[PDB]
Order: sequence, then C-alpha cells, then structure tokens
Amino acid sequence: MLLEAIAIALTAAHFGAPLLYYWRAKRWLKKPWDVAPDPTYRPRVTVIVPTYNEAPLIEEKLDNIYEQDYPRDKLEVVVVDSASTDGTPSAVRRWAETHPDLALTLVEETERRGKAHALNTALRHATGEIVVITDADALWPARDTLANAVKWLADPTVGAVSCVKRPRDFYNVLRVAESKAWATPIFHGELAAFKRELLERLGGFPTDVGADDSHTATKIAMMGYRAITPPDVVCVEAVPKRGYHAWRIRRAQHLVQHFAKAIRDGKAPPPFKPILHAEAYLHLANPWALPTAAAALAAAAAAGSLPAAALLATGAALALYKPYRTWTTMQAYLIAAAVKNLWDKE
Repeated sequence: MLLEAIAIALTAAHFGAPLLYYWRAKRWLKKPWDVAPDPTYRPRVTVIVPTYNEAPLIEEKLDNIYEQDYPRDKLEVVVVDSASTDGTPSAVRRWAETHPDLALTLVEETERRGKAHALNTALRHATGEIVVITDADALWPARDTLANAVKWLADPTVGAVSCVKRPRDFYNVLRVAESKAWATPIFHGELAAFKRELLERLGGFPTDVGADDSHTATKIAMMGYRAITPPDVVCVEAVPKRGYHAWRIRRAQHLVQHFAKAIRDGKAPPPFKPILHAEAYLHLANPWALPTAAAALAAAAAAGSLPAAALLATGAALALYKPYRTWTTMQAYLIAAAVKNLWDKE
C-alpha cells in the first residue's frame, strides 16, 4: 500500500504549495503601495506593435491606439513587420495616411526572424522615454488605458508596468500581491511598458526566451527596479477561437523557458527572491508531482486496491466543478510545455 502513501503525499505537496503561497500573497495584498501613480507625468511614449501576417486585425488595432486620450504630441507608433506574406506593410500605409496626426513609422526587415529580433530593430527607431509593447490582436478596453499604465511609471524606482487581465482571481492576486511586494515575474503582451533607458541597458530584447515581456520585466526587477501590474491597468485577454490548447501550451512553454533561465541567474534582491523562487517552483516543479501521483494511483488501482480507485473516481468527480479543472488543465499545459521544450531543441 506504499503507493497510496506516496500518491497522496505528492498530492498534499502539490496542492499545498500554491495555497500556502496564495495565503502569503494575500498578506502582501493589504499592504499599501510604496509607490504612487502621478497623473501629470507626460513622457514621450512609443507603442510598438510587432506584426506578422495579421492584415485583418492591424486596421482596428491601430484604431484602438489612435483613440487613446493620451496627448498625441507625446505619442508615436512603430509597427514592426518581419517581411509578411499578406499586404500588412501597407495595410499600415493605408491607415497611416488616413490618420496623419498620429506619428507612425512602419519599419520592415529583410527577413522573418522571430519576435525579439523585430522588437530590437524597432527599438532603435523609437524616440520615447517609455516603450510599450503590445500584441496586434490585443485591444485596450478604455481610452485612458495607456495613460493609466504611464501614470504608474512616474516613480524613478519603477522600471516596468503591465496590466491585470479580464475576460482567475487567484492569478490576479498573485500578480498585484507580488507587485506590491516588489515585482512580479510575469508580464502580459497586451500592454508591456518599459523605461527605454533600462531596455538599452539590457540591451534590447534577448532572443533566447519566448516570454520576452516577462523575461524583460524580470531582468528589470533583478536590477533593482520595480516591475508591477496595478489593478487599475486592465486589459482583456485575447483568446483565439481555434487552436486554444496549442496556444495555451505555447504560452506555458514561454513561461517554463523564462523561469528556467531566470533562476539560473543569482543576484536577486531580497524582496524579489522569494517571489522568483516561488513562481519558478510553481512553474517548473509542482506540476510534475501531480501526474506522478495519478500514475501511482492507477497502478495501485489496477492491481487490486479500491481505495485508490476511489481516489481517482473522486478526482474525476472534482473535475465537474470549474476551479479544479482550470487548475488541473494548467498543470497539464505546464507538463506538456516542459516535455515539448526538452524535445523541441532536439
């Protein structure tokens, strides 16, 4: 019967870690911000949207940036296109000469060579003090969304700002709790704003990692600046109708490469290192304890024991209610991402 002992030891550890961390986070949550948004701060802001073959979306995405209340003499846009099959380079022609008051630069590259490459080339054509990366399929819900992000960037100790997303609450609690504590290691491509002096100290975006936003936010946090997601900077998540599981596995893959690379580098500030280590644990270690318990159980169930068999009937019964199946399937995505990571590089 020792397989039941190991099975629910692993299940106790796996489900206990995230709720000990959440409890710790909630503690941090009622502590007030040691930084303040400044509404009269007006830096020059460059919005960079990297695009490869999204001629449908680009029209209204530029429309969404255009309709922001942030003052246009301090706003410019760089649509960076990596040699696209579609007619996007001058889909941005179209729009760009139809909205002339909005300073825009379409820079196009020799070659398609990935997201970070496009961002780096766009970076040295950017003139703003704040660089905001955003995905072409992401739309900002309010006309003051960009201004809300920028107001959080005023304090000299804040190097990076991202949004909280809407369509779990557990996730958003982690985000703004870690942000209050010091920094959060996960940013969102819907709105990722960095101080350009810091980007060019880094310098530019590294090609090694998929989660460019969260890797750059994390490296700004290791350097001693704040990387934060304030609750009033809210984006809505862009979920594609088809290929959903593949997409979620792909973003998990970016997350596990990011955290695997980030824990490798040592000099983390005292407030940040528990944050870094806890979310690196949750992303690289805990997922594994789940399906190992499941296999321990199945083997035991097959070889006679019925308690385990019930343990797994209970597990299926807990799949009916939605917080359990959100959690389980994200652990599944994380395991898929780990194996896909190991075998993608060969």
